Amino acid sequence: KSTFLTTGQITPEEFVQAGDYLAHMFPTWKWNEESSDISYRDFLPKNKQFLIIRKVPADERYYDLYIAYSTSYRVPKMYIVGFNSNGSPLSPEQMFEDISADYRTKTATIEKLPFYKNSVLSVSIHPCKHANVMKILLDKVRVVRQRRRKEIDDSLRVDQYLIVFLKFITSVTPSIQHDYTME
Repeated sequence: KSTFLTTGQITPEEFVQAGDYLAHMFPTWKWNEESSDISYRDFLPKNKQFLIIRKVPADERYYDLYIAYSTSYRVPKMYIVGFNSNGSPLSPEQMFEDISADYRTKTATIEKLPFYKNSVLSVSIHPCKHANVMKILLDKVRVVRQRRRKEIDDSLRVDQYLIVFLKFITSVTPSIQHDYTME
């Protein structure tokens, strides 16, 4: 029915599914709570607009990572907000230091969190080629399970989509200390 292993793309309903699972397997990740500061999208539940993780350490530095849903590319899109140890907001050229050079120059931009009425500067990873990446990563995971089994139902389910997405993001943000381990 779903073509997500074929397209690397998710629907809004599937985004919510993968988010719930991510929030379950890793409770450091939480859905947004309802707030008047939030610019709501009609195509998502009010309490399931975007995913938040708080103060992930770097190097000191700390990051709030946000996972929103890109409607144009039907993929998740990430936003990072950095802070110094004293809690002072980091600067765009500081935040660029914590992003892989090659991937930084090609995908990263500075913009406010689009889901907040109140302006909060962040670094935006453009999701232009996320679908192609996920398409490859999901099938690669499948091969690993295929080899592990050999000692078809090895393909992942869609609510596991975001964990694969985060494993991808972690590689692009190495200094940010978060990792996602399964099996």
